[PDB]
Amino acid sequence: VLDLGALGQDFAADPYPTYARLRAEGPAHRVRTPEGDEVWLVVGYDRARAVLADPRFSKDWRNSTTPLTEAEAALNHNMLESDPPRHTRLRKLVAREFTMRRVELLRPRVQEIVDGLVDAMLAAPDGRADLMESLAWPLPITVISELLGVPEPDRAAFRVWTDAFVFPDDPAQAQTAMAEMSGYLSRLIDSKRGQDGEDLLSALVRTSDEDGSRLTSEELLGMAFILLVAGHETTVNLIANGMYALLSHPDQLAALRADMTLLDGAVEEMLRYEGPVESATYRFPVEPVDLDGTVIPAGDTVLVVLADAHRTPERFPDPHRFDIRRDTAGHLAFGHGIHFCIGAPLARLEARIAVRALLERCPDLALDVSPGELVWYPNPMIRGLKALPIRWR
Ligand code: HEM
Ligand SMILES: CC[C@H]1OC(=O)[C@H](C)[C@@H](O[C@H]2O[C@@H](C)C[C@@H](N(C)C)[C@@H]2O)[C@@H](C)C[C@H](C)C(=O)/C=C/[C@H]1C
Repeated sequence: VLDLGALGQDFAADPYPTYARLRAEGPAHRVRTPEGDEVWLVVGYDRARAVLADPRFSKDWRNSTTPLTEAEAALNHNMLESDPPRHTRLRKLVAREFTMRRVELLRPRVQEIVDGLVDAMLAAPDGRADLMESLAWPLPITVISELLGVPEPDRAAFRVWTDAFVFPDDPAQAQTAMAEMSGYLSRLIDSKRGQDGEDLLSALVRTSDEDGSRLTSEELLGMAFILLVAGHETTVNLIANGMYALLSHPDQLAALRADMTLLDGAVEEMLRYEGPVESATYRFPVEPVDLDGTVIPAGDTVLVVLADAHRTPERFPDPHRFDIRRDTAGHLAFGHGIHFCIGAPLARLEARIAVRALLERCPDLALDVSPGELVWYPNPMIRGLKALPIRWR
């Protein structure tokens, strides 16, 4: 059992050599997370993509031998932690809200949010700012809160709970945040009842109240929860990891500046090169699964290392090169299979507008620290920075 916690911040800042060393030995490996959990790692692009869509690897915790606390189980009835037919039923309820054509209707508002955030950032007299606090945090939480009807005075506490899910000071802090967020979301759901709101949460409340078999009260809470959480840390870190990739590769930043039509491909390579999802969410084999002689027993926890899949040289030649013109087709930053990210059009819209605004409105935009001075969070599932100091003229 490889102890990942004994590797320190070096593994948090640069986990790729560790994953690559494992991939040379095999596709499946028993590890111990820095937090102390014994899980399986699936490495290698071909194996990673296959396991993500393999129905033998369930996402329902009824198939897991890991126990859930009361706070964890209260938020567990969501589409990401379900199999068919429950997953099919839950995703159908909101699939129309997140299509490309429906998300495109949010472009004027997303552009307005980015414009105002860049306005306040450019007001700095020294021309310096933390891109995390100035743009990477507020943009996604503002977009998803307006969509789901989360009032502004409640959004600050929502980020604190999210922070406790990724980098808790102690395991009890993560449990308290889950219990507090569940209590808040239930109160928020109750506040929509009978108010004739037209936000997404108001519509879900009416759907659940009209037919509890189509959306139970537990699944109503789980739906609000997963829609608000699954896209927060990921979108925040895509903007930050992507801008870090651009600013730490000046040749690519200048190429994008000279030809802004490469914007969409650059964002795709940001997902490929430094995607926010280091490893996919929990998967449990319903039966023993043989992966090239390595048998993963039923009920064990399996983490698909998307970060290693994106550095497999047979799939992405010269994998450690950040190339905004690279053929990025087939990356797993949004997953693969029935659980493929429902928010991918919205995430791409937010990232594309944010990156374009920073390049067009920050003359001589630059990383205000050395790459070695940046600090990465030690979470096996999320790849994200503590801060992104930047400067401009
Ligand atoms: C940078 C942006 C994003 C990235 C990299 C990302 C990544 C992912 C990945 C990898 C999965 C599948 C996880 C697995 O199979 O274990 C997923 C699923 C999901 N994502 Fe995202 N996501 C992003 C943005 C968003 C946003 C903004 C929302 C909210 C509207 C969202 C909502 C969801 C939901 C609800 C699922 C579960 C889908 C299902 O199980 O069918 N995501 N995402
Ligand atoms: C796009 C998927 C995001 O993943 C999540 O939202 C996962 C499911 C959630 O994972 C875990 O959160 C813990 C607080 C409890 C845990 N469970 C085992 C009791 C649950 O599965 C995130 C909230 C946690 C990670 C750190 C995260 O923020 C990642 C977000 C996306 C990858």
